[PDB]
Amino acid sequence: DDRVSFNSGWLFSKGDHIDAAKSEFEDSRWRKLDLPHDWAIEGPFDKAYSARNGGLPVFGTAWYRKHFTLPKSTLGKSVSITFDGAMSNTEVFVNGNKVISRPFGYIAFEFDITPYLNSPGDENVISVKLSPENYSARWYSGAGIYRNTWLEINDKVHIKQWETFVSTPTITKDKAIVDYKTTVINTEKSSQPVVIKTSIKSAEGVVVDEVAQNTILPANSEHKIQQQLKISQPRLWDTEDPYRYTVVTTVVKDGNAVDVNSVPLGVRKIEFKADDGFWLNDRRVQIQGVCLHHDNGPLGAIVNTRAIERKLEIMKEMGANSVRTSHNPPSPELVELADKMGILLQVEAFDMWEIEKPAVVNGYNKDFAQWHDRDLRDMIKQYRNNPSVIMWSIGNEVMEQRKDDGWKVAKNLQRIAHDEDPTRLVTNGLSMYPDFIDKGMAQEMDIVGLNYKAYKYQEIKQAHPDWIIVGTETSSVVSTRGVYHFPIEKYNKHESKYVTSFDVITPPWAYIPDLEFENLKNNPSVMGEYIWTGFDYIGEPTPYGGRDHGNKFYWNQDWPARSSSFGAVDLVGFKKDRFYLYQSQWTKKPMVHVLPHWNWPEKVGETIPVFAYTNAEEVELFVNGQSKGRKRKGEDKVRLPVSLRYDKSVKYFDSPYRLRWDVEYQPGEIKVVAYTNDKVVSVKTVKTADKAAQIALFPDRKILSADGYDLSYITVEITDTDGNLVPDADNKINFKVEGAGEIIAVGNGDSATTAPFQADYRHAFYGKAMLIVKSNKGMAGEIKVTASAEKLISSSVVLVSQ
Ligand SMILES: OC[C@H]1CNC[C@@H](O)[C@H]1O
Repeated sequence: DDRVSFNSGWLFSKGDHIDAAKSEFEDSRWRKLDLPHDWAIEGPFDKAYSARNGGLPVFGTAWYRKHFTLPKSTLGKSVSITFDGAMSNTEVFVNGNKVISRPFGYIAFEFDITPYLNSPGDENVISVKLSPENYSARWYSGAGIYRNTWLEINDKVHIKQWETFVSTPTITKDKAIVDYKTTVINTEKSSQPVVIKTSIKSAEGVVVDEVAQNTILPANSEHKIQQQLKISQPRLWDTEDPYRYTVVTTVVKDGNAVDVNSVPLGVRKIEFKADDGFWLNDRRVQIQGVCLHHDNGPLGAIVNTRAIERKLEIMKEMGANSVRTSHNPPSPELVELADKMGILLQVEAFDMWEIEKPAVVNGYNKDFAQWHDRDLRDMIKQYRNNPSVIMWSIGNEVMEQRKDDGWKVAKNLQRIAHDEDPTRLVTNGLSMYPDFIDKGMAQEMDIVGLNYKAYKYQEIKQAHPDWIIVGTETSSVVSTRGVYHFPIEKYNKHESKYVTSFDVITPPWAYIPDLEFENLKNNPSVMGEYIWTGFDYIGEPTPYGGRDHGNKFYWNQDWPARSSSFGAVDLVGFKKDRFYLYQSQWTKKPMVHVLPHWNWPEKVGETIPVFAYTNAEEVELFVNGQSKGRKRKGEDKVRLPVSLRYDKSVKYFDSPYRLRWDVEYQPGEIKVVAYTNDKVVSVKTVKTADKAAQIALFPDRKILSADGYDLSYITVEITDTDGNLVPDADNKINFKVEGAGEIIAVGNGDSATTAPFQADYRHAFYGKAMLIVKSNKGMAGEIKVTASAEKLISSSVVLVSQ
């Protein structure tokens, strides 16, 4: 029967608890909460925790406990529990019996609890112990049961979870052939004659094909099944049409369906051409991808369907069409949303392999030898049916790149992926030049994944023509929303602990996106890129605190810098100037964007740089009505400083992807006019804002589901009387939520603050703050949101829960 959520009614408590694995245990005073849950985001921030991991308590022992009772109708039934993810080093007990011991924190695991249950109707206790260690992550991991949990009651004859595998070996205009595999389990102590039905269902519920198999299952047995079906005139899954079928497996026993298993099916042709990029359904699709870490800003590492959906919507708005799950298996909700939103996925399994990355002594390296096979296979088993997945990845910047025998591990890992999923190619984030060429790791990979090697694309492709190449990790330029430093120079750090939004500051291994656009244009055989990153994430405050490839783990010299600056948007999804630069390269809808803002009272009469990003042909800049020149994109190049790790002769790059003026600052307004074919196609005006005066609220969604999980992201802006955003506003805004909802978190994208994420107040960060309102489960009605700040006009908005 169909599973239910197991998230409700848990107990939680930090520290060591001897005897907490036993049913009889004094947990009466333990804190009550529902899952998913991430205790590290609750803080507080402490300088004793490395800013590389966000300066939050992402390690230490903690326990979860849940009391649950099953109906008396569960007698003679199978009962299984699935944890989609637990961070990290998880041990699970059922009525004192140990059932799970899984170190990997990004993988889903399932465990049969039928042998350990008490009698139907009597209470059961499940105990979860997590023991994450310090010095184990290069970014913020969070801590706790951060992914959803599930309980399923099944017939003793049922389909094994994650063993159903479907693919399309042959696709023509007339038909698609569907290869099928499944495993049925018979946990009965006698033989069971059953019929295993396998149906392909359209979205409208039409059985477009069906086969069956009469079989006698031996007692306490497993039976593998292979079938082949046909879909006539199949509606393809595509970036422009994410249509999916459904494969339904039914265990029929004595004429009655006793178990029903469903998996998704997307019909699409994938082809990787070594000299012509990536092809989807017989046409080339340029990979315009972004890397994302798993956390959700103020929500921490917890999964939330709406938060993930919102991130994918904002990345698609930027023009992105692909996501790389850096550097770990994603939640099932992310992959499900990517299926329905037509987003191509590169699902990555590991960060490091067995050799530790510098100063990360407690990472996955300690478990790699024992767990790499099961963890890699389980990631593939869980997501091989999702049509959004177009390739697997086995690692990222692994230390084995400079080992003589490092290629053997890559070959062995790739062999495991090919065995579990023979239908997809495998890539790997290569970074140590020229080691990954000299020592043969790149030779072993299906797809050569290059990290920050754009200026080497031509040389590498000419020496190895038959290689399939992608930029697995590109740029890594950093910036802070609303921050501008003058003059535009390539410094290393700033006193403000923020980075200029003119997008020129790069770590020694990094470069500006212009250099990636240029080398992707000059080497069209490369299928595309995955930028680092699409969203800001907690931890790795580079250039502050430290650099990833150093041998020092504590990054607290620049405290309280604890969040990243690699993102094209900030921690809550506010668009940086970087967002519009990528929109100028990845979208076709006419747009124009200008930076910086026009509030510089200490610059009257002085010269100031002005940048314009557009996908149009020309842009003319106006300052208080006076034209400052009509520039032509691609012809009037912008000289920007660079510093390339493996090419020290290059000091500057003349980018044809930006436009620059240098004008005298006078308060008033600026305006950019975008021209294509000598006619106006886009206009953007930015006025000098007056004194801060009022609050403006912008909910992205006003209609929410009353499920207790749906969220509304309410943009909070500090403006003047005319509504112009005050670029430097830092007012403390107070929030009140009445009705069928409540505050769940707040943020503002500030990378160097210790302000709480769980509070009813938040400072504006360069004019903007974010209030996350959550629905309440089972109560529908109005949700009234009020924002207040002293010396400003308050604001109110009304939402509705259904
Ligand atoms: O520029 C920072 C990136 C370097 N490459 C690995 C990523 O996870 C991240 O640390």
